Formats: sequence, C-alpha cells, structure tokens
Amino acid sequence: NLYFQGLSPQVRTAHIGDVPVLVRLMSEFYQEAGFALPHDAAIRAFKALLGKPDLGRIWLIAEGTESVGYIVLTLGFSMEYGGLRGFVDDFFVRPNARGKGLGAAALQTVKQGCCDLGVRALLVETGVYSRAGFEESGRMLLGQALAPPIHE
Amino acid sequence: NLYFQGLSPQVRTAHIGDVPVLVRLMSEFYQEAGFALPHDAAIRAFKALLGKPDLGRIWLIAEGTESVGYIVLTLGFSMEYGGLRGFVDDFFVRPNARGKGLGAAALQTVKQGCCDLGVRALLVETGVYSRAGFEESGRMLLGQALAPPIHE
Ligand SMILES: [Mg+2]
Ligand SMILES: [Mg+2]
Repeated sequence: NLYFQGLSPQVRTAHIGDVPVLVRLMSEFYQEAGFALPHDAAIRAFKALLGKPDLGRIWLIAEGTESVGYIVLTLGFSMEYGGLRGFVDDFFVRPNARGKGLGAAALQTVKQGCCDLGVRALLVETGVYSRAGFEESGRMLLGQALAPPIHE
Repeated sequence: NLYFQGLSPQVRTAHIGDVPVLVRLMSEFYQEAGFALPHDAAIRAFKALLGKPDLGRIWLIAEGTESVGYIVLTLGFSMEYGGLRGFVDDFFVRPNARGKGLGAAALQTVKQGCCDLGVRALLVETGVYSRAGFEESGRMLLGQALAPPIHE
C-alpha cells in the first residue's frame, strides 16, 4: 500500500496548544487503569516536556477531526551506547481506536524521530511492541521512588 | 560510627581532568566482562556527559591516592512522576576494592544527589542494590538498538 493510504500521516507533532487534549487523553489512560490524574500535575508535566525539546518529544494520533491517542518519547544519556537513548515513556490509544494499526504507526514515527536525532537505542517499560522491533532485553529493572508519582 | 569514619567522603564529584582515569576504569569494567573498549568512544562519552550537567553526573570512588571505582547518574524526563528520573547508568568498583562498603557509599551519594536535584525516582538495570533501597519493579523491559553499542 502507498504512503497516503497508510497511517503514518496520522501521527503528528504536538504543540503547546495541544496541552488540553493531551491532558484529557492522559486522564483517560489513567482512568482505564483505575487511577485519578490531577489536572495541574498533568498540565505541568506536558508543558515541561514541550518547553524543553532536549527532554523529548510528543506526538498526537489523529483520526478525522479528533486526536484519539498520543505517544511520548523521552531522552537520556547512555554510557552503553555512548550517546542518547530514548524511551517510549507513555503510549495511549483510545479503546475504540485500537486494532486499526495506529499504534504501529505511532511507534514507527517515534523510531524515525530517534534515528533523525542520532538516538542510539529505544526502550519501553511494560504484541504491538514486538512487531515494532521491541524484544525482551533480559535485564532486571530495579528502582525506588524518591517522590510520589504523578497520580498522587 | 561517625561521618569521618565512614566512606561517604570517599565518593567525590568527577571533573574534566578525570577523563583519563574514568576511561581506564571503564576499560577495566569492560575487560572484566570480556569486552574491548575503544578509547576514543570512551573519551567522547565521558566528555559529553561532563560537558552537559543536564545529562547527569559522575562520581569517582577514592581509596588512598587512587580512584578505585566510579558511578554514573543519567537523567531523563518521566511522565509517570511528572519530573526527572535518574538511572545508575554505570557502576564499577575494582575487584580488589569490593566488599568494603564503597559501593553502598557510592549509591547513597547518587541518591542524595538525586534528592538535591528534585529527581523523582532512581532506577538501575541489572545485593548492594537491594541494601541501597532498589527493589524489583516487576516491569518487563523491551528495547531495540538503533546503533552499535560503545564497545563496537
Ligand atoms: Mg506510564
Ligand atoms: Mg553498562
């Protein structure tokens, strides 16, 4: 199939004016998991990231006249690669918009963005991912919170 | 035991002049794993990180007149926390200097550094970690390389 027939044009860069829609989408994403998302905290986070491109990038996933999803890339240095690595830090497609290939398109867009930026690797914390070239790393992830998460 | 009797003063911030020692230590770290580390790539990586504090921080672990280890903190945005999270990105103590509590001191220093910076969480990819408050996150990590790692 040809480019215009596919879903790549449906994934677009997000701007400051998109914050209200991004907040709604993140709120839906959180509600689906049974969490309440404070609107101030969400606004703060999206504005912080949009205000400093060095931190990463956000794309919205469009269908008709609506954004029906979004994906967030965050960036950090990696000694293993001697350069930046990226994370698919958050990724949401509305339930009604799933199973249409939008998620796959979003991941391809982020991967292309990474290559364009000279990003050396792309990771995600967790089907759609496997087909996008994400495979299990085999590394045990440890952590500790130093502050409450955003939904608190 | 009192502060001066402990190992916290043994963990110090690294500067540009430390690059030759950092490269040797990273080379030892890599050789222990059976890898050869290109010296140009190592120099490039340490200089990049030391040149841009927004990317993270490096500490050296001192014993007598020698650095016997180092630890690297890298920083990235996290939507989950609505702020920066940190990674213990690399961590090496020379074999002869292990089992003396130096690793524990290094991790405490990084954790304090994170709190001072308003970093919201601290993660590590993988005993010493457990006692430093790192516990299994339960999240499967997926990834794909977009470029060769530093030892290639
Ligand atoms: Mg999340
Ligand atoms: Mg490493």
